[PDB]
Amino acid sequence: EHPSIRYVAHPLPEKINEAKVSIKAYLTQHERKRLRRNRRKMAREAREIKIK
RNA sequence: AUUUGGUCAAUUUGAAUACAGAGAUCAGCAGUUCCCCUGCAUAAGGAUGAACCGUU
Repeated sequence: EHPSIRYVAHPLPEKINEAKVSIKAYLTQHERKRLRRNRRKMAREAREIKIK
């Protein structure tokens, strides 16, 4: 009686606090190139405007 | 045997003015892409050095 034979326990499964390591999203070479092209282009444009 | 291939435009007109029709040439530098070298940063990843003992 003091420990019941009848019941089956389903105790709370303790979830471990997994540290969210934000994933290093990489770039394709092409993507990188595009980025380089665009930022640089923008800079150039700015220079032109700020020199014209 | 004859003849067409033959109308300057433009402007001022209500034929005159025009007269063929209105930038060139030489030279820098930067950017764009790709490559190579060099220095720095960023990540990652090595390799290695340095006397001598440490911490409740």
